[PDB]
Amino acid sequence: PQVADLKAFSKHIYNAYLKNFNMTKKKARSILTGAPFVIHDIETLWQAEKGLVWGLPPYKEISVHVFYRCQCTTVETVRELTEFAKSIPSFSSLFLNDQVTLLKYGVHEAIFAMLASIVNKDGLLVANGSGFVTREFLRSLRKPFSDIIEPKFEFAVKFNALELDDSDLALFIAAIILCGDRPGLMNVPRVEAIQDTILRALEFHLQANHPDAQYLFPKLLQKMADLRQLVTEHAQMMQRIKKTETETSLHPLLQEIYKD
Ligand SMILES: CCCCCCCN(CCc1ccc(O[C@@](C)(CC)C(=O)O)cc1)C(=O)Nc1ccc(F)cc1F
Ligand SMILES: CCCCCCCO[C@@H]1O[C@H](CO)C(O)C(O)C1O
Repeated sequence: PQVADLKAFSKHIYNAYLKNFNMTKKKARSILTGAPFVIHDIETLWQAEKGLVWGLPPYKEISVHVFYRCQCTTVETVRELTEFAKSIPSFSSLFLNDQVTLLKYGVHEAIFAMLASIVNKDGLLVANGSGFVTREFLRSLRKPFSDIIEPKFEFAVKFNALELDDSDLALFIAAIILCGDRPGLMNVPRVEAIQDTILRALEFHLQANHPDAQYLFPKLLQKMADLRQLVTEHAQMMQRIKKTETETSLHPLLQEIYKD
């Protein structure tokens, strides 16, 4: 009945996910278990840069160059998240303006959620798996660039402890985007209703895919809550970069998200 009709709904979201995201956690963990060129310093960064692994703003500095790469990566993940969102029927039913409102306020949360998929205790994949940047190298970046990405690792390791597969993620992400709590959201009841359908689908999907997993569901709800905080602290550091990092330019689409 309920538990039957939702299976469908869940598989459909999983297909949108497989169809749209550049990198699946399956593909990610694989590469991270088994190779990618390791970037742990300037030498290897310049190396990776040239041809080793790899249209950015004019060079300016090491730490900033990385910041720019982060931007390029984020912009690309925002494009996927958008396509993924549109691949969910109920999401497209919404007026174009509300769709943009959900993406505007939910993508970073989604992005940091998925970041966990390509991240292990020591670093993270880059360039479609082609390379691996060390966590220690990021930490060495001149501040404030060295602070921004570190909290994400902390988040990611705990998150990865839940051992979620791509099918769980598709639903988890969907839940994040379809959140009726977003500012200026127009058809709040509609969004809320879709979110609920997603959460119920998620739970049923979890007791199936993770039989013996104790408190998985409510734990995921807390993670959503955490991502909300993670993004908030991220936005704060971002305002500090816009204030003090006068020379560092910001991608237009990213400024639109961070303006209000
Ligand atoms: C050696 C090259 C190093 C490359 C490092 C790239 C690290 N980085 C960006 C994290 C980040 C950093 C800053 C960030 O801040 C900005 C301002 C900039 C994008 C934003 O909030 O939009 C947002 C997000 C990622 O790998 N991101 C990433 C990739 C796939 C995915 F599914 C989810 C992800 F978060
Ligand atoms: C590509 C989908 C994700 C887009 C995220 C960025 C959206 O920015 C917002 O665009 C709205 C509609 O145009 C406004 O009117 C704003 O004021 C604004 O900041």
